[PDB]
Amino acid sequence: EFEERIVKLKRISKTTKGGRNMRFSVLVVVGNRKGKIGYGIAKALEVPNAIKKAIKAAHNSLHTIEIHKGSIYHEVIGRSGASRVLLKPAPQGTGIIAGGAIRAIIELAGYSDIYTKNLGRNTPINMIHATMDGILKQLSPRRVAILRNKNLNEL
RNA sequence: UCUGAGAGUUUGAUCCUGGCUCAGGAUUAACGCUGGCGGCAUGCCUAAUACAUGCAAGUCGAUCGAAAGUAGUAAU
Ligand SMILES: [Mg+2]
Ligand SMILES: [Mg+2]
Ligand SMILES: [Mg+2]
Repeated sequence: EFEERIVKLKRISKTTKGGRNMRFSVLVVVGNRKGKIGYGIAKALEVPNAIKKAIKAAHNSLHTIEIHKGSIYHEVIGRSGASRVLLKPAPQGTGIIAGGAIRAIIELAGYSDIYTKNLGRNTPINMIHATMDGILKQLSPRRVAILRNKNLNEL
């Protein structure tokens, strides 16, 4: 049940020897709401083929996401170009405090309660890149225990 | 035990810097349209401009002389 949702449908174009070639570009986010989510941007002369190619790319590039108590473990800032997205853990009940591309990414990934803020640009592809970078840079509290020879997150 | 949502807009199309605008609240508010009632609360932000009129700090005869009125033949 890999649900998908459309984030942006731009109308890009080039110029030829007389006239303009117009193609639709779609930014699709595919997620199973259990820990797998990817993104795919595709261009085609028509919306259906563009959506098909974007879904194919999103399913080709899937990333693994780990959740702690339905939320993100520690506060992080994802950077990608001029877009910086701040994610912050939330207690169970606040729900998704995200809006737009971040909200799409978080819901399709499976997180329940996240605090988010877009501190930079508002271009959906770069916001998605920053969000994915922030979630991917995350550290589990068992990898750090293995690294520092602590006792499975014990004090 | 706190705790933060964004979008539109420069280009044939894209990224960034960057300004403008909107989505939310609030008032000692005013205006247009309309208008049934009750519980609380507020009501010259301007001319510290000028004011008709009527009220807004008096009380004590158990401090004191006197005076007036009502009763009483008088004293009282
Ligand atoms: Mg020619
Ligand atoms: Mg234009
Ligand atoms: Mg005044």
